[PDB]
Amino acid sequence: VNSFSGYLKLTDNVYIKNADIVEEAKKVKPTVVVNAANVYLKHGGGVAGALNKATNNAMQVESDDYIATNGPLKVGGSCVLSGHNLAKHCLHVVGPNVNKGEDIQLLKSAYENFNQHEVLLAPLLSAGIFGADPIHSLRVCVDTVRTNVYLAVFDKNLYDKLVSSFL
Ligand SMILES: CC1(NS(=O)(=O)c2cnc3[nH]c(=O)[nH]c(=O)c3c2)CC1
Repeated sequence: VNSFSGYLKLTDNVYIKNADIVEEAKKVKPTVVVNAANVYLKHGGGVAGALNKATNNAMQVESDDYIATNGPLKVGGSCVLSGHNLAKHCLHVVGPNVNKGEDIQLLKSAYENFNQHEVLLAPLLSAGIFGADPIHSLRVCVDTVRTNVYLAVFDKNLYDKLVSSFL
């Protein structure tokens, strides 16, 4: 038993809710919250900008030190940093950005990072401003992640379409 509430159960291991990931994180304080990161960990907008704003920019300060030491992530890659006031840890995962021409096949590699963590609160990778079809992203998630994932979907309209079209 864990503290996630109100989720619809899609599969053995995937759950979905219409929620603001920032507010969900604030209340659950999960072990891991996933950020929809870019390779530079520049958290300017989308999920990343919202998470970072909720940390009062501490996420960005930590991220800038990480990049200065290690250089950029790979598309499809990830790193574990602090969860600040939102979670114990933040798993920064880089899904492909269709609006930059990145290969959508890398979405599966991005979701594979989730398998290193037993339980996660996460957004749909490559959705929103990253330009992928969220229905495709949900399918890849279900077919790739084997650990327990609680998906927060900000847009209520989108949430209903994802549920109603789920096979
Ligand atoms: C498919 C969807 N877009 S998104 O990329 O996942 C996203 C973008 N910005 C967000 N800002 C925020 O404050 N809370 C969020 O949950 C959030 C989620 C509708 C979820």
